[PDB]
Amino acid sequence: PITINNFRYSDPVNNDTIIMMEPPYCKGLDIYYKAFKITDRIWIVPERYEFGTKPEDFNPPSSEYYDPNYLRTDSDKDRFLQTMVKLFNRIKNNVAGEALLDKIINAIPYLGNSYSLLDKFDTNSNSVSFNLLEQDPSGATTKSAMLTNLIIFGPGPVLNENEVRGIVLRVDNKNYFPCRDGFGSIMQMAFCPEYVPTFDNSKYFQDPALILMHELIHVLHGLYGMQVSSHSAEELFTFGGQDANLISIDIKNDLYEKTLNDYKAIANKLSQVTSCNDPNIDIDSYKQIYQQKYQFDKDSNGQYIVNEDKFQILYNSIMYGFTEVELGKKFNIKTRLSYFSMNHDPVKIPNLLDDTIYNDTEGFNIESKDLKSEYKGQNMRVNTNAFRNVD
Repeated sequence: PITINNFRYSDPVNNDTIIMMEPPYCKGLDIYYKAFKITDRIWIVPERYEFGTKPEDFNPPSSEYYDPNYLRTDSDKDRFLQTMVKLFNRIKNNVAGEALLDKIINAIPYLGNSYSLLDKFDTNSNSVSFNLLEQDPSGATTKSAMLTNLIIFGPGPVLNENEVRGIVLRVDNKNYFPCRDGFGSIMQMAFCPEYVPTFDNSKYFQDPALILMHELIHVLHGLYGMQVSSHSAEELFTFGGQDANLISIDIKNDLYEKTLNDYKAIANKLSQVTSCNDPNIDIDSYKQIYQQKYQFDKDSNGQYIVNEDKFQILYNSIMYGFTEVELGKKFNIKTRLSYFSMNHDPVKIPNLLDDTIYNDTEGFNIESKDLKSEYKGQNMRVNTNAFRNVD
């Protein structure tokens, strides 16, 4: 069973669920931020997403809403953390959302990539590992390495604009994404639970759990090494609905053939693996995990091969099994019709933390307040205390 853990931002590091983490884009730069393991293979780092930014990138210049002082204090950070804990509980408490989390957790990044040694599992790129400080039983503070799937940061410059990105590796003077190429990588999220969009199609604000789950679906594409590159299509598959129907059959077919091919390449790679650089990794245990993850068969030789039909089911469940439209349905959260709607001013949700405004089994749509029906708890003309406008 999946547990979402509990912690207070000020609790002490413990080498387990609270650590000082060197984020992957800080590899070897020895900058550490306090991080929290919400659940296996998922960390929350309550900080602003700052990789590749100037500190002046963080003010309004001269839809997009800024505030450079959001998430800078212990109090800010603790509020953000408790909020994320609630949003993960809200996701997990519906069986649809917990299947999402289970798939994300299980979809571990392959221990290597297109430019990794073919016969070795490689736990040593920043695309699969972060460093931490660990506190020895002897009193010494040492530095180690950990495998993970997802790290969730607070937002970058623009508060109400969440992004998901796989780790970029620099290889032969090129940008390379193991999350586009079958292997997957650590995925990183810049996420802001307080600032959600609005829409009509009679005006509604979005439930932040469903913006979270939309982002987790991008994270799932990426763990499966299926992030859709330059098309965007990634955003249409993720939204689902009739929008998915706009990616032509011609493009669905290149994407499908392309992924089929990477998986074949990975099937071949998995067959050669005879050792790992990291003593702590059980070679045969990881081979089974990856057989299971990629849904490979074994041939008579002992080789791994792609069984076409099992690939088609897997692909189908990755691209079509989880969308915003369907998750909204299953959770009773109201959704836009189509990705393409003028983005009305977002709004602030100042208190997700209070069960009278938002709980973890029903969201804003609390039935004891008779706000379940017709999604009244998301209606801007009905549930007037839940939001605030922004300046």
